[PDB]
Amino acid sequence: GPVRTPHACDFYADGTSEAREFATRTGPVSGPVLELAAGMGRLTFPFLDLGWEVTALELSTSVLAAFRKRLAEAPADVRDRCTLVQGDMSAFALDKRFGTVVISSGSINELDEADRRGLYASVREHLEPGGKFLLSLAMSEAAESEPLERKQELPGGRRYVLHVRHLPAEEIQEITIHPADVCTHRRRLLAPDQVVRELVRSGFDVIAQTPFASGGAGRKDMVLVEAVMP
Amino acid sequence: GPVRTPHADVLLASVGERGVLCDFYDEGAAADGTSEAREFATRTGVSGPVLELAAGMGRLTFPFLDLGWEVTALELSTSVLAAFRKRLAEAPADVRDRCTLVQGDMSAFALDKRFGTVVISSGSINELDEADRRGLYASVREHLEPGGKFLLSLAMSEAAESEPLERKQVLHVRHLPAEEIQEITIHPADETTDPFVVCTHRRRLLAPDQVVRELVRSGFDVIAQTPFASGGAGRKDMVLVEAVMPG
Ligand SMILES: Nc1ncnc2c1ncn2[C@@H]1O[C@H](C[C@@H](N)CC[C@H](N)C(=O)O)[C@@H](O)[C@H]1O
Ligand SMILES: Nc1ncnc2c1ncn2[C@@H]1O[C@H](C[C@@H](N)CC[C@H](N)C(=O)O)[C@@H](O)[C@H]1O
Repeated sequence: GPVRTPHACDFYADGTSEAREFATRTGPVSGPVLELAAGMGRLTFPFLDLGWEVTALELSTSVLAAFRKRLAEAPADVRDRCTLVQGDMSAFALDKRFGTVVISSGSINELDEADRRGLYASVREHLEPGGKFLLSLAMSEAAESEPLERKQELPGGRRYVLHVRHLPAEEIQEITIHPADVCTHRRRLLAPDQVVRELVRSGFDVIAQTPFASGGAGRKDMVLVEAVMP
Repeated sequence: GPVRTPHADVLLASVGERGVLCDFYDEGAAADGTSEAREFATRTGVSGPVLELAAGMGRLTFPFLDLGWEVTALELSTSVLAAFRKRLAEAPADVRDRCTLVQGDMSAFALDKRFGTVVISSGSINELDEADRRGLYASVREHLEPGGKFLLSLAMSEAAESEPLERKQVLHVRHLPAEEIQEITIHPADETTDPFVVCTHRRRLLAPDQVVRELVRSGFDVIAQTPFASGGAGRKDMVLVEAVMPG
């Protein structure tokens, strides 16, 4: 069913800039790239334009058909560089390994906690040694802000100072679309720091976290996370 | 080892050698909830047996027992149950006999008994990840009698207390708090002391409204949510949630 918000029928771009941010933090890419939950190629087409060879993994049959149709419209050199694969980013086996594994924010926020461990484990099995796992992650106002530290003085007779902070971990992005004269959606919104803690917990060293602007200009509303297997 | 907080980092540099970094839940030279217990009592008003989940060493249980309540207290840790059993042995035989102690996992438990009231505290539900909480909710449903209540206390952070900020554009967007990490750093008000022990800890801190969404999704009707102060006065730092099975 639909979500009845406080101000309420449910609600259900260009990846050139986001794609380039990925290309900056990989450097030179010897070998094919695995993109997880590729959708209809919002990022995959920009990746192919960088000359990459991409294996694009997507769960939906319907979304795959849209992707395949788009590929048929592309020049032969583009299409020839894209291998489409039906699969589940939280649990896949292609038997092959890759120098680079890529996932966008819209995709990782699709997975709950247990499914994310599925994802992390699967990526470990598909990275060649010295391989790079790259993630973009949306960063909310709360996730970017320094947490407000609270102080309290407390006795017993021995006096103590208690400091408390609250670190962002997960929010819900709630939407209400409106004819200005009733559409609705709640989605998960992980703090990049949360995903990074999860990455470390699951085996990775996180070597860089670079904020960037998704649309290539203005406020930096995303983070590129580079993770590697030690 | 322990969580090395930003404030801990700078203290330990500034203290040189007197300084030791510890987690709050270990070597601890550093419990009363008669007021939280009263919030529960105030929102029950009782027919029969009460199930208390993750009862710990009875910080709420003993207060409940003092009200005439028959309490089943469920706890996972055997050492904690041992310490509960000791306290319960030093208690008047009227208190001692209205208390049943059971070892169990509040995420997947099963008793040969149903209850008019089931209670859990914030400290406790935040013990559980998302999957385990679903296990909790399902298990609780199975232990409620017709018309029985599930009562939860939930700590409420500043971000959880605020009305989420909107950005009108018409497009209404809100970011609702779901889960935070509560991070503490505790040290003596002095600086000498010796040893200078800095105590840190990180725990899960769910938004009361997130738990409410989760309860509703699990098949409960949430029929009230009441903010209250855990120290009977000051900022209301806690919410009392009441849930029932729709009949
Ligand atoms: N478990 C899963 N495995 C693989 N793909 C998934 C899974 N769950 C959801 N998806 C897909 O993840 C995608 C998420 C979308 N936001 C599209 C992302 C796409 N990279 C884009 O930029 O538009 C959808 O295309 C879903 O069909
Ligand atoms: N899965 C579980 N089932 C039952 N008890 C648990 C579980 N996980 C943790 N605990 C206990 O939950 C308690 C949490 C504590 N904050 C104590 C709660 C107690 N009501 C008090 O106010 O002191 C500890 O006693 C843990 O041993």
